Amino acid sequence: KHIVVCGHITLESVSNFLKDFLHKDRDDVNVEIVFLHNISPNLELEALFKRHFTQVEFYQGSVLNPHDLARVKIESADACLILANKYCADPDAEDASNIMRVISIKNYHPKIRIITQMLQYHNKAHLLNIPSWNWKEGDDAICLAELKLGFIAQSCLAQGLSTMLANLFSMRSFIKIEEDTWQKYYLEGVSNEMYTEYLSSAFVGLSFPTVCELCFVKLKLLMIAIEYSRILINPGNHLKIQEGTLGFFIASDAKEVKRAFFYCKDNMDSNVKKYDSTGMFHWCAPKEIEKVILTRSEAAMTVLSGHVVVCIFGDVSSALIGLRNLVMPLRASNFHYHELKHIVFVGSIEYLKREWETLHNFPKVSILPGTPLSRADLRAVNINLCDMCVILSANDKECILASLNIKSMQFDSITTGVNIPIITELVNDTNVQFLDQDDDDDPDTELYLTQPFACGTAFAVSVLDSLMSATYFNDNILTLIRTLVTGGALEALIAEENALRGGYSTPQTLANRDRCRVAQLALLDGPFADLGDGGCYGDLFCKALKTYNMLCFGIYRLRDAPSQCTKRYVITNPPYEFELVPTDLIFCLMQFD
Ligand SMILES: [Ca+2]
Repeated sequence: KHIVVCGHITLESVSNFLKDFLHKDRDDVNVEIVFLHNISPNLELEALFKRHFTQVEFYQGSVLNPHDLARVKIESADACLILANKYCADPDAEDASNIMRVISIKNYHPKIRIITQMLQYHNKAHLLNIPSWNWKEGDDAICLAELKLGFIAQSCLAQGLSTMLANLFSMRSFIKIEEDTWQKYYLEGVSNEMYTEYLSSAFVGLSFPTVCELCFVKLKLLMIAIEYSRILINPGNHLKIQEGTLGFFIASDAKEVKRAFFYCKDNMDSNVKKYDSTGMFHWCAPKEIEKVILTRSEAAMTVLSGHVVVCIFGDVSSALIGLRNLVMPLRASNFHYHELKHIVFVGSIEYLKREWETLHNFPKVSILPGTPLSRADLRAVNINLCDMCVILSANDKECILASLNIKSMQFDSITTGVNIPIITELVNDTNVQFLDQDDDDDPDTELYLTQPFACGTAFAVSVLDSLMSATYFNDNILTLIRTLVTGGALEALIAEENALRGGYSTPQTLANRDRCRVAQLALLDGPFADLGDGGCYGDLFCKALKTYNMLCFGIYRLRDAPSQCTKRYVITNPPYEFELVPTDLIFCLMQFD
């Protein structure tokens, strides 16, 4: 029993893959992980892998030559996994080559299961032309851009979200930290993973919320979503559990998840296109780029707050990031218009000009041609008043620099820029060291343990690698992440035209507005103030979905809870009796209105 892992095979990705797969593979005694890449062995730096692991085989060939597919025994492989060169300078060419891989592989034996990565969402669509590619029967494409920027978009609604998600499918061994440090409660959250299990018969006919409560109280399971088909994240009262309903769970061990299966005892306003045809996203007629370009002085004249500043490094030759993947989720029809966060891009207009083709259908987007390094540009766009600052590079030193330059900026009674929401996307793990000064840097302490990561202040693509194995073991985890992260899913129409098309709001489209959204919640003013002082997370949770159909799934705590530092870290799915603090913020899914 074996899987073939081909594509971009690097000591760096091999050892990373093997780490992922063997933490999650319950019975790793059977499986052979068979690697296949054209580059010559590296028999020295490679037989140490044949050493540390007994279930590994390397081969010389390439997936395109049918004889190699034979001498690797693809016909009998459980699945074949294609790894992409995440950092390749011509993504479209890299994506094409893996599609070619798929084709060759399916031509040989059209029933093998293929998991692959794609760089760009527009390339993902082409796999649908391959007659033997079947999403339904478990072929998967992990799209790097849609998920990278989806993670980041959600984090603008709830900081830290990106890293909370990442730890639910990165598979690691608890460190057993005993001191009463922030690291301690953080590592507790990390131990949680995401599982999927059918619901006991005893539940059928009950409402999602009642059942959710039972899982929480009786079973100590966090149930976040439901499927019969399309996934429903945290639906409301009107939604009953029928038979053969699949449940989505966060919990620290697979054993506890099983319990859930074994339970006993006005005229004109109608004429404005405000949405895409499915009523799933806010839409607007294609504004021409000029209507949206700002000058430093214009931007200065307007005050902005609660907005998203997206700093971008790149020029005409840069490969397109595919920014629609960032702005689309932030334009989901389940936000109220007034509520949408304005997005301001700061970067080369020559670059941005290119992205604009796919962005011209989203409201409240504007571009200030400038540089994330210019303090004046950053002052004009009111960086200190913003809701989140996203720092991205196109195909790290620039980003880090931008990041550092904001923190060391002064405002107004004078305020320092150390406390503004930043998320920087990194290409190299090792240099997260530079993101903040008050942390404890070590060059081989894994990314997920560094302060910046725990705090949702850094994101790397490397994190989406462990998603490879996660989706091998459980197809559904991927489709959940995707559903949550991108807003909703419609995958058919974007596949055709590569553009959201606008429509007139019919009541059935307006129904699609009724979905949950990610949000962060304060315990200062809310109807939960009382619970602030030494209350139970469980008591909160309970009142939350009881009174509001609002599911909570974590805390965002100040690491220092005497200090001025407002850095916060993620605590995923705490137990019932976890003690609240009034300065806490809570990760929740809220119902539409
Ligand atoms: Ca540091």
